[PDB]
Amino acid sequence: MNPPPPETSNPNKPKRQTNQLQYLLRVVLKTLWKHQFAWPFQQPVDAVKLNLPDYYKIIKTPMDMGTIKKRLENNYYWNAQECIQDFNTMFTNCYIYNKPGDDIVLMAEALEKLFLQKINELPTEE
Ligand SMILES: CC(=O)N1CCc2c(sc3nc(SCC(=O)Nc4cccnc4C)n(Cc4ccco4)c(=O)c23)C1
Repeated sequence: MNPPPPETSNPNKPKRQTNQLQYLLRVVLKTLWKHQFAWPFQQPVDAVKLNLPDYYKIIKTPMDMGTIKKRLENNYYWNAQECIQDFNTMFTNCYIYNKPGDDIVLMAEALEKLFLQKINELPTEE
């Protein structure tokens, strides 16, 4: 079975709108989301449909861009670092679970390179 996905809203978790979080949705997430390599990362890993019975025995902090997108759209994050951490968790999980040099890793590596380039250009808080 798959676990429940990571939450994307929480009525008790404070929220605000900041220009850095606006940038993470409009520039960073959008650039990665539309990239030709985005698709394996656009939703939680479906260990059932993908026949990966050991995925959630190895990965206990799953994360994916579908979750990140919803968190941004739902004002789930208070700050940019929370979102950056989620992207990093996504990439790290990929590099832990998959064999080095596999295509999925090369795909993540290409997305991470773009990610780091866009994060280097994070605007200062207004
Ligand atoms: C984010 C992330 O880490 N994941 C989500 C996406 C993903 C995996 S693992 C995986 N395998 C395939 S291939 C079928 C397979 O080999 N399953 C399998 C069975 C028994 C043992 N190990 C394996 C791998 N495909 C389809 C595909 C896309 C390009 C190449 O292949 C995938 O999208 C994924 C994990």
